[PDB]
Amino acid sequence: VTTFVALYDYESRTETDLSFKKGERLQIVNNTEGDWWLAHSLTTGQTGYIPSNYVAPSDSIQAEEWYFGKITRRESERLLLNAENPRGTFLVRESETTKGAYCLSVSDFDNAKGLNVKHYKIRKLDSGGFYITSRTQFNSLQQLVAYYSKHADGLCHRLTTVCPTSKPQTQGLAKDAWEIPRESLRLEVKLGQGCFGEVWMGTWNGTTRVAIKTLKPGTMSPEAFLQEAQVMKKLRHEKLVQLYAVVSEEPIYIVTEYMSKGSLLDFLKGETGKYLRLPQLVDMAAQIASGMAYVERMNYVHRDLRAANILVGENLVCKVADFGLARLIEDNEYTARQGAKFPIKWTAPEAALYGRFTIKSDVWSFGILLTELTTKGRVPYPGMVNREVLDQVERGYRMPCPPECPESLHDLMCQCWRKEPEERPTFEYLQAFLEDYFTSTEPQYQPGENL
Repeated sequence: VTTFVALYDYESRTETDLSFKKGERLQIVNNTEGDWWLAHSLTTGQTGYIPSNYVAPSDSIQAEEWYFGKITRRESERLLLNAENPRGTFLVRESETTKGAYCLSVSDFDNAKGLNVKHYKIRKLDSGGFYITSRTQFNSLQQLVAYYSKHADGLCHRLTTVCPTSKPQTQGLAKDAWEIPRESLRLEVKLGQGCFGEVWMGTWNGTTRVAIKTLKPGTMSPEAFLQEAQVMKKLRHEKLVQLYAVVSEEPIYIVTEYMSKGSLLDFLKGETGKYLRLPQLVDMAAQIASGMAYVERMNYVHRDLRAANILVGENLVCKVADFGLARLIEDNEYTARQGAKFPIKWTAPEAALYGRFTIKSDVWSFGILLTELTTKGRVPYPGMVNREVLDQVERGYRMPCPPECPESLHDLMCQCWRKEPEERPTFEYLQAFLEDYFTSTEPQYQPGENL
């Protein structure tokens, strides 16, 4: 039995889970896998299931709060660049580029370029210790961090603050929680109404903050939704809003990961969206494409990909919400791709005309989503009423480049809007294109050369 250590506080939610405080030592049977692990507290003698992402093996590198594992350069920068972080906020991660090396990523401020993140490659060969510059070497990553927390000694700045992070979501609300009683949910704040129900911020079991989506009775068969929710449950990706639980009797409640900043559409139209620079909007597009690239790999279909169905969290994290749900709506008009409730302006013609919804009609919708992104949420097809959209699009009309949108992104939109589904790009390509859209000016890693 290896001893694990608690990375964060965890407050009990059920009767069979084990609550514990950060740093508490827990016994887990060695090669355990899964999202919830049976644990015995070495400090309180209490026992129960724990979320496995809340622990790391004692005196492992994973147990250091500044060790962030396989996080990407882009996602480390997102966390480091938060405005509340002082200069010298830092994390350590694996190098995506040199097997066996690490990277020290540090927030910094330069009088010409402003707030920026510097990355230092940490190397370790048998002929020595861990090092950024060969003149100064250490027995451990822990020693390297402690040394540079006292002197920049060649670094842009002294290490000061471990990069802060929110307590991670657990995967599921509890072991074996899925179909839950309505009473376990407390709806607190109504975030809005959609055509077919409402979105709430709430609490499960008095402990856990969740989003709750409620569907008007008559919207969809509870049995059909349960069968589909089995599939959606299995879609797990950092850029997809996780599906936690369901109340399966009408009115159906859908319990999901809470996203603190609301829908992308409102975000873009609101006060924070006023000031977004193009690199920020492109990074948001890249995150959406990454979630849809996962959906594409899993041979799934979203069916209603637009800014209203993207949710925003801290540091402009964007995630795709409500994937696959629109297939189940039992309204005859909407199912015919007609009526006030159907988003014809985001809908590929083969989907509207023939009901052929595929990953490639999601690519089309993504193209339209990009216009919302670059116009601060303006409705697509500025002059047109919904009634005329499909006839114009079928005749080959496409939106011209929005005035605020660069020509290169409009070229991308036009690819998404090719008449033939199999001529449109993949989400794999869309993600890659958007991630490499801007050619950076700085070198990837600071020249450790000599510091």
